[PDB]
Amino acid sequence: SMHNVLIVGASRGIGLGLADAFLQRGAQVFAVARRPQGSPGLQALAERAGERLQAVTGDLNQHDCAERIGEMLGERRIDRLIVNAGIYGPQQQDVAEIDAEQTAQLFLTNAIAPLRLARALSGRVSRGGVVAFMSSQMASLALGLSATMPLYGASKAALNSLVRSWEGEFEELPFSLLLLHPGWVRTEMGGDSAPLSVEESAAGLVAAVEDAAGVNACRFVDYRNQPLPW
Amino acid sequence: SMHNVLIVGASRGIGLGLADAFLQRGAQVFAVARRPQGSPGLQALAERAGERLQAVTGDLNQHDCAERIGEMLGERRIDRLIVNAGIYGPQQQDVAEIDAEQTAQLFLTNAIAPLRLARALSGRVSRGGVVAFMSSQMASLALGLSATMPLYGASKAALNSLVRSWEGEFEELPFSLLLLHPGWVRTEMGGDSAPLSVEESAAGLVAAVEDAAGVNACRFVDYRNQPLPW
Ligand SMILES: NC(=O)c1ccc[n+]([C@@H]2O[C@H](COP(=O)([O-])OP(=O)(O)OC[C@H]3O[C@@H](n4cnc5c(N)ncnc54)[C@H](OP(=O)(O)O)[C@@H]3O)[C@@H](O)[C@H]2O)c1
Ligand SMILES: NC(=O)c1cccnc1
Ligand code: NA
Repeated sequence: SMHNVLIVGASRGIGLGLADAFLQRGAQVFAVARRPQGSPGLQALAERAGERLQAVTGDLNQHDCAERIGEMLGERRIDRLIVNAGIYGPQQQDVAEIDAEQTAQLFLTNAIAPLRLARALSGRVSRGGVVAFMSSQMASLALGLSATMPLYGASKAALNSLVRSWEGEFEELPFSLLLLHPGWVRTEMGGDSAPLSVEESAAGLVAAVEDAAGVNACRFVDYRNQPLPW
Repeated sequence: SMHNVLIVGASRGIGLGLADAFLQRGAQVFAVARRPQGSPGLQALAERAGERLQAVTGDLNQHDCAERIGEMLGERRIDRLIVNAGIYGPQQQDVAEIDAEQTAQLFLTNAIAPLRLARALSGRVSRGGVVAFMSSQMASLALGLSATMPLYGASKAALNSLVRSWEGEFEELPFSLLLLHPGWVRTEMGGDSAPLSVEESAAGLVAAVEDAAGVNACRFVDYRNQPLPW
């Protein structure tokens, strides 16, 4: 079943790493970015993979994102749908200072928009496919690591909650629903202290995604496919 | 020996029931509401309890809320602080339709503002006291029951996250941190429409709050003081 892979937010970082790693496995990759032409990484993947990498212009916060993606896919089904795009929220991560506009941006971008998009595309997802949302270990209540970055963590707890609630709408899950912790990865957000490379993270995430295909389960797992507690 | 109990959001519903229940125990209650004079319930409690119920105008979303509360308390320490923020969010509970203003209102009211207020008042809380936030069963990832009300549920998962993040800022808790599920006073089952009275819910929550005094723990509990999973 691993034919058509859609990565939402693929210009750089983990998302670009995912596009690369799925291409290396022989997938047909639809790589959505806000400004694809401005991504040297995606341009380098297009050079290498040719027509197996299709760059798609799109924006997770735009309500026409699913329609653009569908117009582009035509009748093609999505085997693996990965929502990767995200933000951090205010740099000081201070619940005492975040304002209304920041709050709306943070919870729309990191929690609501992923569900809106995935839901809008869900009828095009192959039965037995995988819909995966990049989450974080900061979303875990039990781990309690969200002190490190409380606003980001809360946004990802909200994401996890909305994915569990979507699961609850189905009498029988038609695809898997994954919440993925990529590890702490050297990206613009992750910074120089992050212990994992994008390449290591993405390799593992690809395996976790593939391990859920055909299982129709909801899992919160890391890049080693190890379960994280809620 | 009369404890000082501050209830933020006390004009109706469980907030009003908590004020009533604490008054019946002999506490000094400060009952904060947006428009106290327009609450017949609070007016009836003021009439019955006299000075032991102080109905205070205040709004968790206003940037002077903590300041006004403090000016009003003077040097009185807060033995029990109960934040009964809560709005449902958009009635359709639809990620495809929620806009920026609604998103800000939902996550500020239900998650961010409660923490902002509690944190600002923290130094006035009695050591060995209790700070409690009204959460919900719908916040629980493990239960996963929030399909009917996904946005409300996600807003309360965000609350639980932010409370856990605050917990992690302390080497040892100076007071308990509770997340409360009040139960369902009304259900969508016609043959089981009213399984719990507000007065029983409030009485139960008071017992749960009192059970945490002096424990200095973080607990997610219902009105029977049963633990809910995260
Ligand atoms: N790095 C880590 O250590 C780490 C740890 C835990 C979880 N995560 C999660 O893993 C995901 C990827 O993390 P990351 O560090 O590689 O990158 P990120 O900073 O979270 O996201 C950056 C990528 O998202 C795109 N993006 C942002 N907003 C977008 C929008 N409205 N529409 C379309 N694309 C948008 C960006 O494209 P532009 O080039 O156009 O900006 C970029 O490709 C995120 O969900 C993040 O929360 C990362
Ligand atoms: N989940 C993580 O460890 C994380 C999230 C965002 C930035 N850095 C690390
Ligand atoms: Na990056």
